[PDB]
Amino acid sequence: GNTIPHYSWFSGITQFQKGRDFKFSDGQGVPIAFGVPPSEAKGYWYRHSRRSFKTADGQQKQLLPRWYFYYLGTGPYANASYGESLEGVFWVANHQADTSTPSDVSSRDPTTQEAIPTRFPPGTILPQGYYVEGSGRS
Repeated sequence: GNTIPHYSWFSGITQFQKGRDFKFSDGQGVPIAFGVPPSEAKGYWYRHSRRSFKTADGQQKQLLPRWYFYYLGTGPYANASYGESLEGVFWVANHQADTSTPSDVSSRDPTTQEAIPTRFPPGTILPQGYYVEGSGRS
């Protein structure tokens, strides 16, 4: 039982190859939103381990981390200080973003809204070993 413990507004990027970095430029790696404009497209890091398991047939899963995305003002570090870039971490938001303040985006009921494939605006790059999917799964 290694299901995501939370209901993210949308899915994450899917890793294919282990042991790679998370690299992008200013205002890149910002995930296209429902509800909130590029103007308030702004968030920070998050990552989950989705551990593998082995079944009756002796076959074990081989799987990789996923990258998870929360808006500024809401998240398990909702009130992170703007600039909190850690080891293995890269703080993000769009060039139009204020990022002096919690954003205008939160509060989604998964009763109505299931996970959505994550998409990033043209200009954003996919760090080596990753490419985004999010086929209705976070």
